[PDB]
Order: sequence, then structure tokens, then C-alpha cells
Amino acid sequence: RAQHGGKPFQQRFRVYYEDTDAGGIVYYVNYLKFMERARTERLRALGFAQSQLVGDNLLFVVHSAEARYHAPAKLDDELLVSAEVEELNRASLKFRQQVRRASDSVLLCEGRFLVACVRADTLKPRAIPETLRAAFAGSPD
Amino acid sequence: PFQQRFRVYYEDTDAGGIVYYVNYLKFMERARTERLRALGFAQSQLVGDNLLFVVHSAEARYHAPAKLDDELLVSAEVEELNRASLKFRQQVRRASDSVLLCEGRFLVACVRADTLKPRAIPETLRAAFA
Amino acid sequence: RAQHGGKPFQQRFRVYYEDTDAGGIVYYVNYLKFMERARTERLRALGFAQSQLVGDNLLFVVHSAEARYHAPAKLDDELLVSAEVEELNRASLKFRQQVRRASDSVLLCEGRFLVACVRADTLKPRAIPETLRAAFAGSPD
Amino acid sequence: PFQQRFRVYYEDTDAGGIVYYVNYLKFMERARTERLRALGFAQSQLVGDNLLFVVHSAEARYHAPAKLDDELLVSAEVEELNRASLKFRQQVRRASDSVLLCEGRFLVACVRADTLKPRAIPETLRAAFA
Ligand SMILES: [Cl-]
Ligand SMILES: [Cl-]
Ligand SMILES: [Cl-]
Ligand SMILES: [Cl-]
Ligand SMILES: [Cl-]
Ligand SMILES: [Cl-]
Repeated sequence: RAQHGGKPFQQRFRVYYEDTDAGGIVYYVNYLKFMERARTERLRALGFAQSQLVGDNLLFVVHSAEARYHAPAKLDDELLVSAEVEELNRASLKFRQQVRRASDSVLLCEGRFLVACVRADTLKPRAIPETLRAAFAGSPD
Repeated sequence: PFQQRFRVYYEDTDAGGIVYYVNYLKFMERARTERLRALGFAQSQLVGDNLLFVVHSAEARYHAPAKLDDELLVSAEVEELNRASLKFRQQVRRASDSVLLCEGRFLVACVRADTLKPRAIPETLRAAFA
Repeated sequence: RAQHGGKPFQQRFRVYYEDTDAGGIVYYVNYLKFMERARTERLRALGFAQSQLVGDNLLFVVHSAEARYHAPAKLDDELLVSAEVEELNRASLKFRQQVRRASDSVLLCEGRFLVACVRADTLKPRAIPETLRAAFAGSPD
Repeated sequence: PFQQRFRVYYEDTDAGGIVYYVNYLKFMERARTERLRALGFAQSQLVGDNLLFVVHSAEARYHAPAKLDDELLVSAEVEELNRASLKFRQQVRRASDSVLLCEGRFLVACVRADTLKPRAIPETLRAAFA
């Protein structure tokens, strides 16, 4: 499917007022923004910053998004966000992501995303590049 | 059945020239609030009865794009009513031609507004759907 | 400068959870979004919907924004938002806007915006069109 | 002096391919929180002392655009400290070449966290700037 491990990639974020709602907790929709930011940072770390992606005519598009909410985060909490690849298809990828509170590791949100790889110009489906497929478990190319 | 109409503004759009995919969940949320209002459950009623609704799960499937200044029609069907929760089924369609843009499914929990603990949905509310 | 009156244009909006913060009130930044939506709706009503603007190669760009905050709005309040033109220059316009609570008319926010008119293609400064300048106090063209 | 560094993501961008102008105020807000943290005033300290900071006025002047994946440097200078309020002066610059993107000015009021009424800035806080 797609294998994960090692020093498992986590991106760290701070919760600001913009992220919160009237309840005094993170607005539930905003966890998907945090998860999106983490996928961008995982790509960067594997050698696929935004200039590299547009260089190779690659664009990633969300076709489906699912989130399950468990415990709340408050103003000024820090969040750790994973970006695992659960399955790797020819022209798409499924991400499995966890948002945890940094102080105590309690799971706040779990998300699953089906993400399509397309031509940046024309938005038509394309195969995930070789080097990218490789990166998703270890990248010296 | 019930549909709520919304306008797409600059704030909703992304570098692609289309609605940012996350934002469809906001539009669907607005429609649920408006469905509740129309069945007699505005915000003042909810805080009156010590009710708060919290999303426990959210799923969206994306089909076709919407652009700046499009109008959207958004449904808010209640597929199930459980003791302490409700499950919604929603569609976002472009107003001009009815093309399906997004579909969403949500499990929404009812909790005490004071203590945030799970509580039963009130009788009157359960009836308002039924 | 630029003259206002009549049945003074107001756009009506509802406050949803997305608009609120941890304080239980509208997040202050969001009033600028409401004011922007009102300017778009005022333009629409004067004959300048988005398809008309791109038709005439017009784009409006904010060069400055000032807001003063007075009283708070809560979840599920309705807002009335004005979009007055305070001054009309050759290639730009200054808007003066008020956000009021619908129930009791109390002033929540006042904003001022310097807005530039530019070519939609190339983003270069252009004159505000004749018909648009006219619309800002009465439009049979 | 103090600068906070931020990344521009898709969520920040608009149909123009640049940061949505409203979003610079969010970035400036984050920088004020981070300046306060570094001088010993995290959120837990503020709620500990019954303090809340509220924006009473906000001004932004826009100069040049930032794009997807740019890094931003954001300053958070305190120009004045009054009895019950503070006035900030902020600059947003592109990290790569230091070009000025936005400048902002904010009057921020100190209020009681319980009752929302105006209160004096604590001595310790006034000192931390001075
Ligand atoms: Cl996402
Ligand atoms: Cl790279
Ligand atoms: Cl699904
Ligand atoms: Cl605005
Ligand atoms: Cl029109
Ligand atoms: Cl100014």
C-alpha cells in the first residue's frame, strides 16, 4: 500500500485567535487547514517545495476529505500534525493525518484525504512521478 | 427540499480561480443553521435550552468547481436522528445550472452548553424533524 | 467630493460560527470581509456585477484599509453594512462604511478604504469609467 | 528588531495569485502574540492575571504583493504604552529580499477578562516594554 515509520514526520503549529470559534476552541473546519499545511511541509522536506512542483508541472487536488474530531484544542495550544501516505495509486495518493496537542499528545483530529496528481497547466490527470513515489518512503531519488 | 442560497466572494476563492475546497464545509454549516432556524431553532432557542451542537465527523466529496460570484444552493437533509446526535446529508449545487459541486456528510453531537457533556436531543427538536 | 443619501444602501448579513473567535464575538478582522462583500453588492446594484467588471477590464484593488471597532456582535446577529463613496478621484475612490447590528442599529465597526481602479489584464492604473462615476450618485448611465 | 517568520499557504491566497489583503492583518496579529510570548506574556500568563487584549483600531497600507510559498518577516514594535492601552507599529516584509509588503498600525485596549471592562496595563507588562 505505502509504508511509514522512522522518526515520523510531524509539523508543529500554534493556535491563534483566527483559528478559534465562539466555543473557545479551534473551529472544526480549521483542522483541515492545519492538515493541508502539513502535507505542504512534508512535500517540502522530501524535495518538493512549491517552485519544484510548478517546475515539474505538478499540482495536487483534493477529491475527498474526511475528519473525525476527538478532543478540543484551545487558544495558544501547539499542535503536532502528521502527513502519512496510506496508499499510493498511479495518479493519486491517500493521506492519513493526525492532529495532536503538543503538551500531552492527546489526539484532537484524524483526517483522511484522497489527493489527485494533475497537470498544473491543463488540470488533466497524470502519473505521480517516480522520484515522488520513492520519496514517500525514502528519497536519495 | 430545503435549499439555502449563497454568493461566492473573493474571500472564498483561491489561486486556482475557484472556491477553496475547505470553504464548502463553511457553506454547508451555514445551511444547517438556516434549516434549524426555519424549523424554529435559532441560536437564542438553543442557548435558552442549554443546547450546543458540535461536529464529531465531517466528510466531503468534491465533484466540479465554483468560481467568483457564482451563487450556490445548499441542502441540509437530516438522514438520522439518534438520542444524543443527528446525521446530515448535504449537497452544494451551482444555482445557475444545478451542477453538483460537493457532497457532504456530518455527524453532529448534542451537548450541554454549560459543561460540554453529551445530552439527549430535546423532544421538540426530534419532533421538528421526525 | 462624492454625494450620498436617498434610501441609503445597506447589505444584510448573518454572523455564523466561522466569523467568531474565542471571545464569543465576531473576530475583528472579519468585519473587513463583511465590508468588502458590501462594496461588491453595491457595485452589483449599480450595474457592475463581476461579469460586467471583467467585461470592461476593470479590477478594484485595496491600497489602504482602516477600521475602528466600537461594540461587539455575537453569534447569529444580523449585520447591516453600508458602502458609501466619500471621495471620487480619477483612478481611485475612498469608501466609508458602517457595520451596524440589525436588531438595534448600534454601530459595531467603521471602516475607510482607499480603492484603486486598474486594468484587469495588466494591473496598471486606469480612470474610473464615466458610467461608474455616475452610478455613485444615480445611474440611468 | 524582533521579527517573526511565517510561510504563505494556499489558504492565504486569492484569485489574483497573491495573499488576500485582509490576511496581512492576521499575520500581524500572530507577530504581536509572539512578541508578547518572548517578553514573558504567553496566553496562560494573561488569563492568569485576568487580562484580555482587544483591537480598538486597525490600519493597513499595502505596498507590494506576496505569493504562494513566500516567507514573511513581521515586526511588532510598541510605539506607545498608555494606561489602559498600547499602540503597535508593524511591517510585513518578504523574507527573501526584504521588500516592504504591508504596514500596519493598531491601538490595542487592555480589559478585564471576566467583565470586559477597561483596566490598567499591569506594571510588569509596562516594564517589559518601557
Ligand atoms: Cl486538507
Ligand atoms: Cl524543493
Ligand atoms: Cl468518503
Ligand atoms: Cl475590506
Ligand atoms: Cl452587472
Ligand atoms: Cl492610513
